[PDB]
Amino acid sequence: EDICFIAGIGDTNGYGWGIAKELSKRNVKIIFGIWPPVYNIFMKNYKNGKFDNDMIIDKDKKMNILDMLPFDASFDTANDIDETKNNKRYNMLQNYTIEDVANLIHQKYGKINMLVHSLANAKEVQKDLLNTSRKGYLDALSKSSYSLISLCKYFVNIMKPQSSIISLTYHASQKVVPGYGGGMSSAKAALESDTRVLAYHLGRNYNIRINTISAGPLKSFIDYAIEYSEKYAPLRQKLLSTDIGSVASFLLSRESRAITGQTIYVDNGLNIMFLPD
Amino acid sequence: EDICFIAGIGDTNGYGWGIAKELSKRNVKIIFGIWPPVYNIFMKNYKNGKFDNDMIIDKDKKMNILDMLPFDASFDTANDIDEETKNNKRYNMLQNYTIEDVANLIHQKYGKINMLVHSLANAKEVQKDLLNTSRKGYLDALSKSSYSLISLCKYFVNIMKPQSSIISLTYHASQKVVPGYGGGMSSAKAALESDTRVLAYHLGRNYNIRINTISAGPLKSRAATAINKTFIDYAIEYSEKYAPLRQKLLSTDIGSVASFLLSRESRAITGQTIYVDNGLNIMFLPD
Ligand SMILES: NC(=O)c1ccc[n+]([C@@H]2O[C@H](COP(=O)([O-])OP(=O)(O)OC[C@H]3O[C@@H](n4cnc5c(N)ncnc54)[C@H](O)[C@@H]3O)[C@@H](O)[C@H]2O)c1
Ligand SMILES: NC(=O)c1ccc[n+]([C@@H]2O[C@H](COP(=O)([O-])OP(=O)(O)OC[C@H]3O[C@@H](n4cnc5c(N)ncnc54)[C@H](O)[C@@H]3O)[C@@H](O)[C@H]2O)c1
Ligand SMILES: O=c1oc2cc(O)ccc2cc1Oc1ccc(Cl)cc1O
Ligand SMILES: O=c1oc2cc(O)ccc2cc1Oc1ccc(Cl)cc1O
Repeated sequence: EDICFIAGIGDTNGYGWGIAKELSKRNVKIIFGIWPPVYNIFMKNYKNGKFDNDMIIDKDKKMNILDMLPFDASFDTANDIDETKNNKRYNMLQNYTIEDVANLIHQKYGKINMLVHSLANAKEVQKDLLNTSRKGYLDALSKSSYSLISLCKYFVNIMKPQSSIISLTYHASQKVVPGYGGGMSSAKAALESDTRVLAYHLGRNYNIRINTISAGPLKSFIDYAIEYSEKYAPLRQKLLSTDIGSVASFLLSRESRAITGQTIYVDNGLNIMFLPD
Repeated sequence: EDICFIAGIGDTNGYGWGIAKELSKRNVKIIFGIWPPVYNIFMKNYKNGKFDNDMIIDKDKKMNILDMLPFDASFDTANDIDEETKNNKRYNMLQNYTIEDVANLIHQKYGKINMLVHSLANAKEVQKDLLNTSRKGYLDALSKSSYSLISLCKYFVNIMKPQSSIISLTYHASQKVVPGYGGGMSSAKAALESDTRVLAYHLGRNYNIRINTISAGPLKSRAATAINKTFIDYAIEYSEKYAPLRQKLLSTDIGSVASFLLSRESRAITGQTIYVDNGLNIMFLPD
């Protein structure tokens, strides 16, 4: 049976949740990686039932969450944590680096076969690119782009061949979105290019596929993008996290065995438009 | 329960058959639109059980085919059919094979459908390089391989439900140079990819219908064999050697992607060119 690790979830309002919901329809067991400083809050809400309605799949089943672990996309191995290890919101948690999480999952449940990268972080997102600092820019690339490579590097060892990996990206990488600042656009451009390069390496070496989903806006600026999307997209339906979810589910399955290295647009077709009318 | 019209089947060796086969797996009802030059041959083969192995899905399941209809994408309506064709040895016994007539016929027999597959192409002069292609040959390719999609849409949107879905097939020669892909096929695929976007806007806004195109890798179909002056064997060997995924590309690999795009699982994807080619398109330098 199938296990998917979803790295980067903090609530039920984002892409990771909708991806988890849809995979659950196929009886995929889900492991969530949750950013350590929001990990306890998430567990609290979880235990207090807050996510119960959100976990309902259909008349018969709820989401099968196999586990929830603290996961920090900033840290490749235990050797990379600087005071931080003993910071307020870190010191009651352990084994949350990328390598530690891979070891932990493998120790508890063996090999997995689906991997979802769903994280993005830029401390200076509100600053436009031209006014972004080196530190802010590199922090964005580290958390939002390198973390994909590191994820792949450490998880391939614990995946079955014919496994499949996806990440999330955004069209600001390819066309100008004023407001998507702080190097997030740069991060997405690097993420999309790396998906190809990773596709070559993982494909030839391991028979593992990797693709990325370029999603439309979901409020998880965003008010403008959502308004503009809903007014001008070819399809005028509301974009749902589960719309991204079902596409992810397909890319993560053997149904898409011949697709790799692609950026797939799931955005009601908004990306095809030039001139709004 | 879903009905799909697949335009462009001649045998079991192409993408149309693989798409049919994968749609059947999902209990979609499939109607074949078959070019009249090959229609009788196909039916005879079918009726003599020659396709029986080919219809085997798995150890317990076989394809089920709702209907098989003569179909020629050159002709929009009956008034477009030239006398010579109308009286030709392979067409003269056939009827309701224009784009408009086949749409009417399907509607009359089965009601509204919800899935449409364009899986055809033609170019008289494919063996010539573009620079040496005649005006007539170039326009033949565009008419048959590209405009046909537009017209299929115009007539079928009236026999389709909202939230229905349309796909066609294209090839990466539209975007990057593949020298042997001549006669304006490259041009035709470029137009088809652009038209897919323009059509997605119109169909999405006015009808809530989606359209996408699948850019497939090489497959040794009858029509791919037509290309050599061999072209497809080179294409296939090259793909199997240099693609990220080094496995044989099957028609059913395209078929399960088509099935996904045609289903409501892809409701937020439209206007897109989706590559199903083991990743070959992402390569610059073949190691
Ligand atoms: N929401 C949109 O409008 C939009 C559009 C296109 C693409 N995307 C992409 O979708 C993905 C998910 O975003 P979302 O909108 O679902 O938000 P989300 O909250 O559901 O998920 C993103 C998660 O990343 C987590 N995170 C941040 N730093 C981390 C770290 N270093 N280690 C581990 N986790 C960390 C955050 O806690 C956050 O929960 C992102 O990659 C984003 O770029 C979003
Ligand atoms: N085989 C490949 O390597 C390749 C690669 C990428 C894309 N494609 C595309 O896939 C689609 C199917 O091609 P294939 O390779 O499966 O070849 P094919 O022989 O299976 O399909 C061509 C079919 O279209 C039919 N046809 C041709 N002209 C027609 C017309 N005037 N009206 C009605 N039917 C007509 C032919 O009878 C034939 O059955 C085409 O659009 C092609 O360009 C093929
Ligand atoms: O999850 C996010 O987390 C973030 C964290 C940050 O600090 C800055 C931006 C993001 C963006 C994030 O997602 C986005 C939301 C909306 C759009 Cl249109 C695109 C996105 O990439
Ligand atoms: O369907 C076709 O129909 C044709 C009809 C013609 O008259 C000439 C070429 C084709 C090619 C056709 O399909 C292809 C086959 C192989 C590749 Cl790599 C690309 C293709 O588009």
